[PDB]
Order: sequence, then structure tokens, then C-alpha cells
Amino acid sequence: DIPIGQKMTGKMTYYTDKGYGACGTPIDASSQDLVAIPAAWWTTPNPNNDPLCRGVSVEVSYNGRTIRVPVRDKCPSCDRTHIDLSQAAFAKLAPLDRGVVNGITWKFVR
Repeated sequence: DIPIGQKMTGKMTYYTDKGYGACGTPIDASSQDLVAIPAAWWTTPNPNNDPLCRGVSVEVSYNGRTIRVPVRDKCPSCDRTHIDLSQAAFAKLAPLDRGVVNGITWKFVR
């Protein structure tokens, strides 16, 4: 299930896709705050119908700052605690030229 409120340690990368995410909604990761959630959390056989797509966000903390962004996409290559933030969201927490940041904390929220 989706463990709302449970903090996890992991890593964050970012991506820049523009199109439709796995939730079936239009996304522009260069200009919108959102997150792609690792595949291990997805449950429904049709991704547009996943509960991750209905009112679920994440709160991501790094270096004393926390942001809150909606789940809009799936990261098939991400391990369990590796989130792929939009470029726009990632830049609010860390410099884009860092590329990957280990040691973030994140949790699903509603």
C-alpha cells in the first residue's frame, strides 16, 4: 500500500519530459513541480488508474528545505527510494549541475 506519512531515506534525480505522464495527464517537467515515483510503488495494471495518481503528493526534504509536489509520473528505472523529480522541483532543493543527490528524505502525503 501507499505508506502515507512514513519518511524514507533515498536519493533524487531529475528529468525534463514534456508530454503525458504515467497518470495520463499533461506534464512539462522543465516548468512544473512534480515527481515520478519508482515502479515498485505502482499497483494497478493500468497506470492511469493507480491510487498514486489521485491526490497523492510527496514532501521532499534536503539540506533543511522541504517542498511538496504532486505525483504525476512513474520512474521505471528507479529503485524503491529513488525519486525522479521534475527539473523544476529539483532546482528548488539543489543545484541542477549536481545531477544526483543522495541522502534526501521523502514521504508520501495527502
